[PDB]
Amino acid sequence: HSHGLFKKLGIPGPTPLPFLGNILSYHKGFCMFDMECHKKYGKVWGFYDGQQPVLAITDPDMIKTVLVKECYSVFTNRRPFGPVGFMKSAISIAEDEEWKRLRSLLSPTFTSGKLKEMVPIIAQYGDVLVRNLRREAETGKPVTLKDVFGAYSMDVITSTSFGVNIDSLNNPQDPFVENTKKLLRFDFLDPFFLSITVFPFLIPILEVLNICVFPREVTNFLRKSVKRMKESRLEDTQKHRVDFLQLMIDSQNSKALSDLELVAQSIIFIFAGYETTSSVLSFIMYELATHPDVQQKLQEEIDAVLPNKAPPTYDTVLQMEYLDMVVNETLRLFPIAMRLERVCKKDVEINGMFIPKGVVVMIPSYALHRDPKYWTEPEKFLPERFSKKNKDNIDPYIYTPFGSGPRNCIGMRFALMNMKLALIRVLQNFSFKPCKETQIPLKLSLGGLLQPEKPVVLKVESR
Amino acid sequence: HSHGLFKKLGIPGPTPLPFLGNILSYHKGFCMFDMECHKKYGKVWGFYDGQQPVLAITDPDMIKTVLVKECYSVFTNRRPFGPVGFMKSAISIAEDEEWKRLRSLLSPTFTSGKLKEMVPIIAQYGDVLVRNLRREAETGKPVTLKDVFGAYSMDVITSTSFGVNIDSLNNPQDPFVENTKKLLRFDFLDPFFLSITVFPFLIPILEVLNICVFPREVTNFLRKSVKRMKESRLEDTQKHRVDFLQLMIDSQNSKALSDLELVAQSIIFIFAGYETTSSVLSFIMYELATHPDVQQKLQEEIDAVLPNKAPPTYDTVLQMEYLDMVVNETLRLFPIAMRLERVCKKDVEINGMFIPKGVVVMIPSYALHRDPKYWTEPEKFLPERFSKKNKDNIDPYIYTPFGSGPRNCIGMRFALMNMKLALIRVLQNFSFKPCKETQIPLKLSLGGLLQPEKPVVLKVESR
Ligand SMILES: CC(C)c1nc(CN(C)C(=O)N[C@H](C(=O)N[C@@H](Cc2ccccc2)C[C@H](O)[C@H](Cc2ccccc2)NC(=O)OCc2cncs2)C(C)C)cs1
Ligand SMILES: CC(C)c1nc(CN(C)C(=O)N[C@H](C(=O)N[C@@H](Cc2ccccc2)C[C@H](O)[C@H](Cc2ccccc2)NC(=O)OCc2cncs2)C(C)C)cs1
Ligand code: HEM
Ligand code: HEM
Repeated sequence: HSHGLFKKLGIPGPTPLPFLGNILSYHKGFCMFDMECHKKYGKVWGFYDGQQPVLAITDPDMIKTVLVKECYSVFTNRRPFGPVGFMKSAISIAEDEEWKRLRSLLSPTFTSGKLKEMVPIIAQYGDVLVRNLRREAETGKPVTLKDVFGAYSMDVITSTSFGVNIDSLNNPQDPFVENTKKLLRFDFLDPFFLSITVFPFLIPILEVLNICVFPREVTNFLRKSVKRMKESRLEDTQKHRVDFLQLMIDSQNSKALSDLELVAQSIIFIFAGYETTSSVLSFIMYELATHPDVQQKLQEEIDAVLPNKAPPTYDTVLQMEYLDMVVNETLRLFPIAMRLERVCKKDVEINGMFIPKGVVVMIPSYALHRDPKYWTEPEKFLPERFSKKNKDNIDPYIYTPFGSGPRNCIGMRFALMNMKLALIRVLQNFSFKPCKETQIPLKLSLGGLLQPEKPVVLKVESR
Repeated sequence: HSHGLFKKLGIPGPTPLPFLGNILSYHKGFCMFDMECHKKYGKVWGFYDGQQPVLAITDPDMIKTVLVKECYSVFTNRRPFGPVGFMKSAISIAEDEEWKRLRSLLSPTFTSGKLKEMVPIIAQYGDVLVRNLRREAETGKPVTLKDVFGAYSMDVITSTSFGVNIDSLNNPQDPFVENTKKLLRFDFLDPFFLSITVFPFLIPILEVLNICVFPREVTNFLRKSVKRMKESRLEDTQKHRVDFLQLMIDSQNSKALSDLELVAQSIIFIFAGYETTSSVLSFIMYELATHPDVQQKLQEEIDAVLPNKAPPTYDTVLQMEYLDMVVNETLRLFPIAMRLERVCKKDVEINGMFIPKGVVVMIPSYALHRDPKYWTEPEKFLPERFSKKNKDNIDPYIYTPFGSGPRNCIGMRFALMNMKLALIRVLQNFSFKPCKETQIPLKLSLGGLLQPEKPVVLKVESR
């Protein structure tokens, strides 16, 4: 029984139960579990996900070692998370040289030049969003911001990546949004995902049964969508710009990117660009609404840089320090990650401490983001933390909302800009106010993914 | 999750953990678990073996109902205990009409007439045992009684059932004993049996992999042993007597008993007649040695009925009240059963209480045997409890060392006599004394089967 390993290495931790490990402790959300474990254990601890030994680490240097120094040699892959099917070839799930080949190929997608060619493309979509909101602005009833941001983010990602205008904004009952949000119902009171975290030995078996954590009732829709919208649809080059679709087409003809492998990456992009982007935007608006001085101070920058509702540009976006601070701050309090993780591929002693092969190393981002060692009054939302005159007191290995090292978020620059353009255009025309149903203080979901327990509703007013 | 059933019926019990149920409580042996649950819960309680709801019952009337009144209609089978292979056809494992057909056929094996024809057959074996013990009597060093009783019991059962003299007594390194004791290594610190009690949904899968809880490295030896010792070995009838082997041969020719089905029953008989018989005999000798007045009072009866070491007979055995009392008493304190169990086949309300389909009903014999409600000073060994003048204060449904109703021990009369003849012949020539390594007070095995934690060693002296 691999359960005696952490006591056998002198590493502290909560007592494992047979078979379950410590999974019962996720009863109050694992973020809480992490915070407790930090308070009580220190720099370093160990616990079990079923039989799977995880090792939490909090030392900055040790974190840098793992994420950056030894990524290529030792800590190269994340943990396998369940029965995955064809999606084994998605970049974020892919391991070692198959991942590195995919990384190398998709790296060029998000260069400042490729990015600045999206500035005008999104610009046209920000106009549609503005208009959508003005419609509810005129009505004056609570908005579920994920709905409006969702379709926005979907329209943005679909056009930037493939060239296709699916027009999600002008479509409430939209198949592309409706299918994509059903993709991961991750939940521990959901008897399925619990059981593969506990019992991952059933994984090999479910693969052979073509069972995915992804409803095939989704992946088939997305498979058919991308199927010939790559093929007979994009043909005569025609208006062909910077689209990752082509970058995967262009590097198929004259190494070698398969067809199902192509669909697989697209799904990663569609999901990231929809769910992640829209969740964060919803989190910032909640903060800006529960903090009006912050919302105003921002609206002032927005007009100070773009004189009286002027159209945003690449260079214009980067200039705005306070807008970057507001985004960074929300991401401090609401990390979509909530844990960074790497599988130990061979044996190592990192900075005077030994990790055996097969162990999962886990950085508890959520916890470290709220640690009194690094953060003054870490509970409070304080954008001023990220000002030019305070960001040196910030440790680059305690604050990583995008991960770090060679496996960090490939989408960082895209999402930052995409989110900011959305914000600018929105605050440039509207102000946001608390509602009667607005969950204050907002509690997070007890289960898996970082989401509100109650969906975010707020009042919208034009200026 | 079937875990809310017992609170949903208003039936008390220890709080189930997800997946595990209450199995963690078997940490101190389930007998202890039962006693606690009795003390604290009362007449009736519920707990979970994994997802499997067990219901413990202690009411005499309710017990009689289950074992006797509703056996045929409702409580007909025991629980499936793991991957079983060809042994699915063994009588004790067999369900419903397939079991009833087998019962009906093997019932006649143990009639007083069939039994009295074994009296002279065992008589010859008791002579060999006596001699074996006299050899260690002359040496004067601690005896492991299971060794001597084992070979005795093996010789008895093999000759009575098949007609074959395998001569286990005159053979230390005997394949028949050495293979048979490896048949069930039942244990909870044994990671295998634990996991199928918890996770019996893996059973269907292991069957298809020809995995038995019985080492095939045993069943193949026993399969080949019985294989042609039935066939070309027993041919010209020749000396053919009362042997169950023939009773299964005789009712194959001119319903219909298969060949692998034949081997299956034999294994049940060989095991019962070896392990059960020899364990009890070891338990009585421990009691008789830790209680010399009891050993003497018995030796007096033995000679009072059989004048100066006379040869025992059927009728002679039955007469001896005190010998029956000593056997009954040891069986009160050391039930080889330790729980009686039945699967609820359809819905029922037994005496004003409702049981849903699929629930296991369990009588906690070990516990009830040591209950102050029925037994004075139940901890103490007191044969006098079973005297003609006290046995009315004994409830036939609290004391069932052989089970009750149509599924009770088919071997009851055989084992009683076989054990008694062994005892008579032994005490008729020897006295038994505590040793320096004799575990006092003797503790039972924490795990599954009723066995000593330490093997029983005692000193033997001739008279
Ligand atoms: C006990 C343990 C298994 C648990 N972890 C969590 C939450 N945490 C911390 C995770 O790392 N959860 C994992 C995850 O999403 N890993 C991801 C890397 C990551 C980690 C944290 C934050 C951002 C990206 C890596 C996986 O390949 C996922 C799986 C996936 C694929 C398609 C659609 C949805 C999801 N693919 C992603 O690339 O998601 C798209 C994203 C892009 N950018 C941010 S998310 C999986 C186990 C779900 C809940 S339970
Ligand atoms: C949680 C639960 C599953 C557990 N129970 C126990 C102990 N108790 C109480 C049992 O009932 N244990 C069960 C058992 O042996 N059942 C038995 C009926 C019984 C019950 C109690 C006392 C005497 C006979 C019924 C099963 O068919 C066994 C299995 C077997 C087959 C060949 C060789 C060895 C074993 N077959 C028997 O007929 O054993 C031979 C015997 C004949 N007479 C007494 S034992 C199995 C689950 C092992 C440990 S863990
Ligand atoms: C605010 C929005 C986003 C946040 C906070 C975010 C955050 C992260 C984080 C924390 C990781 C894991 C890094 C690590 O383990 O070290 C990650 C991985 C990744 N993200 Fe994002 N992300 C966002 C948006 C996007 C977008 C828009 C895309 C592209 C469509 C994207 C694509 C990816 C990919 C492909 C990976 C896997 C990297 C690899 O394994 O090579 N993300 N993201
Ligand atoms: C002291 C010795 C023995 C004891 C205490 C004993 C006890 C028991 C008990 C308690 C049961 C279960 C009854 C129930 O669930 O109600 C049982 C079943 C059984 N015993 Fe025994 N037994 C002994 C010896 C033997 C012998 C020698 C044989 C035959 C070789 C035998 C054959 C069986 C069989 C076949 C069953 C299953 C009955 C059925 O399902 O039809 N036992 N025994």
